[PDB]
Amino acid sequence: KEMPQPKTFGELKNLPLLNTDKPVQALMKIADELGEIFKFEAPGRVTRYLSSQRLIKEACDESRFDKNLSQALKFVRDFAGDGLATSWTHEKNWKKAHNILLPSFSQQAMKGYHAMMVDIAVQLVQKWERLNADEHIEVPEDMTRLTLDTIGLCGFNYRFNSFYRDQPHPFITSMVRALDEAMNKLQRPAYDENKRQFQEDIKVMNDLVDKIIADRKASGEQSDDLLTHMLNGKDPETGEPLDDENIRYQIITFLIAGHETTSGLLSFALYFLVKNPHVLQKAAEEAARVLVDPVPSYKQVKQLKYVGMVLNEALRLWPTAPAFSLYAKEDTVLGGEYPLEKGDELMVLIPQLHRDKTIWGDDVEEFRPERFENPSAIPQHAFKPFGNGQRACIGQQFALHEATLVLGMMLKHFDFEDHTNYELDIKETLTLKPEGFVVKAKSKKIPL
Amino acid sequence: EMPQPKTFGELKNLPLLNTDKPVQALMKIADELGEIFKFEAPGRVTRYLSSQRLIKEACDESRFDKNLSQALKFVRDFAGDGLATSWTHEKNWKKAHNILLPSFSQQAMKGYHAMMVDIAVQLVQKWERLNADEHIEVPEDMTRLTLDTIGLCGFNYRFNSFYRDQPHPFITSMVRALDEAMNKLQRDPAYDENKRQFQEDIKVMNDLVDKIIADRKASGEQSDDLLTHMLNGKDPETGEPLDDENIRYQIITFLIAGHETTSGLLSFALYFLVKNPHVLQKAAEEAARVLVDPVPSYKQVKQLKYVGMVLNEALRLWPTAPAFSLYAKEDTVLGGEYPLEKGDELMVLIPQLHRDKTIWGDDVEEFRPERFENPSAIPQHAFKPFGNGQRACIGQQFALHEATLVLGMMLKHFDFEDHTNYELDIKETLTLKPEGFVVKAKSKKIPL
Ligand code: HEM
Ligand code: HEM
Repeated sequence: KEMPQPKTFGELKNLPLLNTDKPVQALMKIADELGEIFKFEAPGRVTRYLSSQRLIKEACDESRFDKNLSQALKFVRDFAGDGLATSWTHEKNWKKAHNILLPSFSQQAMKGYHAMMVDIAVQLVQKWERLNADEHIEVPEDMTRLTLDTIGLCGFNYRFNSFYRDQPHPFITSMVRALDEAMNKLQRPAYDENKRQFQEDIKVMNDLVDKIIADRKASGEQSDDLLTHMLNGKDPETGEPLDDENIRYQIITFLIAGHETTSGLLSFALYFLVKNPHVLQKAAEEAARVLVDPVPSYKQVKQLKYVGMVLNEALRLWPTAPAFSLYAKEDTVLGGEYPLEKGDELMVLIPQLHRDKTIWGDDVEEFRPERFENPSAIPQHAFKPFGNGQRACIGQQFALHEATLVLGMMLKHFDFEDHTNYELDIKETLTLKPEGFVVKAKSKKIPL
Repeated sequence: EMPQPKTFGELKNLPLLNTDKPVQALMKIADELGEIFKFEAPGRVTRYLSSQRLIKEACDESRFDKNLSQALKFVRDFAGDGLATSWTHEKNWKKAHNILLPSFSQQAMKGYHAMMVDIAVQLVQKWERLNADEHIEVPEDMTRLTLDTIGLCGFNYRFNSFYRDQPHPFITSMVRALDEAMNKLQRDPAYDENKRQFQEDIKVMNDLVDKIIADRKASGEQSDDLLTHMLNGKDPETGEPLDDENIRYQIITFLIAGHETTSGLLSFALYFLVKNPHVLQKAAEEAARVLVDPVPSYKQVKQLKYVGMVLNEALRLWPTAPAFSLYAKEDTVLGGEYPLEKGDELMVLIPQLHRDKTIWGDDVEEFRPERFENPSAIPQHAFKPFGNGQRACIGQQFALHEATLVLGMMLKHFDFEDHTNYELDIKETLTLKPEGFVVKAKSKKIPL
């Protein structure tokens, strides 16, 4: 009835608790102490962090709760606009882009993106084949090169050529710095350079994306990318297409929402695999049995069943988009004891949800991909790495196809060594990643 | 060049349908021949469609319109120009369609809810009153439920099927009329007894329905049933009401189109639940959490999300109205390789469509309600248990609200045992049902 709350700081209430370098991990420790729900107050803001499947299964009732833009998403909106991830459900452009973009993100549409994904994945494999002895791999750095390039190619047929670079393409530098400024605004006349740099980074992103859209319309060429689908698609409901400004925001959104979540997933999966050599061996055995051709086919990726469980278990422990926000559509009572008023906000703390011992058992911290043999045995709403309902991740099939393809090829082509006995250190941006995770790869000498 | 199954001399393909399980026979042929095969008989040519690729074109209403299959033409002899057995271009179709659409909407189910509960409570009470190690004949009791529910919701008439071993004479004549209609497909001076009985059964249906209509008009009483709506409704287009003869045909149509499709759905769903105990446990948890009152409310039924998923996945594997028919409005080319002339007929083999691995993946034979967790993931025209377009099932919301309500109460009030390890055996009439499916129910002793 009375809702737990962590320690306060006078007038600032709970807010200084998030003035820390690892706020998600800080919130998980608070959840460890306070339980399934706690109130978090700041000046002009109240939200409630949910950690149990019991309460989150109610929060996922779309007749009772809708997606809220967290403060993070509101700051990302300044450059993602009314793209899918930073628009309200009630904004006309959300349902429009949702209806238009859903068929180009289907499992069936991944057949058409597969060749481009293979293109970047082969570049990653070739980079590792070309390392000299006792050189090593910087895992999140290379995974981020892979996912950024893959989304650039599948999104708007543009090659960032990240594997030809130390310093990323200017668009990426601006995007990364823009996200950083957005995240720095949370824990926040000396900011004049930050704002000037922020407007400057927005213009870099807008200019490049608007140019490619204009170039594509001028040329009239048709590609197998999201940009072509968006130039030609019409919303069945309104009968309208997306305008060029929103198409730009969707492209920027794909790059923001997709690249770091997906690269963090690959990075966490490889980390858990090298820390669990029996699991790695099982995944590598599947990769060798299934990937019989020099280039994986779309059909073979779907056959990487255990690799898929590996990725789901990595998403269980470290969901790389670690929270989402909801608001009550009407007055309602949560869990039979917490009354909420219309508009009241909730935060779903996904990594805590995925450690609910009433759901997963006492070994919640162990990496066991076998937990995902049967999705029917998993209770409703216990596993939410891609969000919920009509506001769930539209790029889920994309991300899992990319991650399964790349992890499969990595496991086919290399043995991995945790040569530093790497100590897990999770860096927090808007996503989570194992900072400083490094491995050595010894090639199995299998040609491409 | 179009594939075709084996022939029988002058009879061509027709004897292939001289079997007790013709839908399942056609599914096996589709397994061998692929997405389309020609089926020839004396004076008849049709083509059976099984792939989403081709059916999504057949469902283009600018190119194809609903055709009356030979089954529907035989049903028309007692369903008249009711909605299901009338051509789109017949005045009475659009007329009745316009009048009846508002009384079948989701909003209209609020008015039928009390009557549906009345019969559902009778079903629960019957099972609460079984003795130990007595058992349930599932499709038999489901059919008692759906017939009585349609009788009460349709024209405020109580068949009182739960007070009977031998059904009300109207039901006996109706079932025998449908049996004669289906037996005519597979079909001599010896058939003289058959038509005399058919005409007797037609008269039985007409007399009872005409009497109830006449009684209601004489009384002037108003009920929450479809009959009241039809005596008072006026088509906005023609400004006309339905006449008494057509009102009769609609009532007969609701009983034909609704009762065994819906009871087969309930029966198949319970079969899959007892065969998939993890699914049953998840559905039973939702039912216990949602149905907190002794009588389910309309709002609570809408909250049975996973029960709805169970029903959709049961409809995916065994769509109980297993086909519908179309004709080309003009000369057209199907799939880029099959030219069709004006008037050419197509049959949509729904159970095959629902097994199209290009849409659903390789696990098409597994019962996994989680496929329907997010309705956004289903491609267009991949899932068509209720037909297509303006000729789709008008009773879809009725059927799903009834099935959700009843299954929810069944799962709330009883644990179920597959005490015979029942082996699926699908009986085919105009619809599909699991013949001989029996269970034991152990009450949870929750009062009504
Ligand atoms: C492992 C990788 C990924 C994870 C964990 C992930 C996670 C999520 C989550 C949790 C949400 C819901 C956020 C909210 O409710 O506020 C979301 C939404 C979204 N994601 Fe992903 N994502 C991943 C990959 C991708 C990719 C590759 C793309 C694009 C190609 C993408 C595009 C989107 C979009 C557009 C939305 C908003 C959809 C809408 O609201 O209509 N994501 N994602
Ligand atoms: C699970 C249960 C049901 C299923 C699977 C089902 C399926 C279908 C299908 C596939 C059609 C299209 C047939 C064609 O195109 O030739 C149809 C039409 C129709 N159904 Fe249903 N049905 C169900 C329940 C009901 C109920 C409960 C009612 C009445 C209360 C009903 C009344 C009708 C009517 C009137 C039509 C013809 C509509 C028109 O053409 O204007 N059905 N149904």
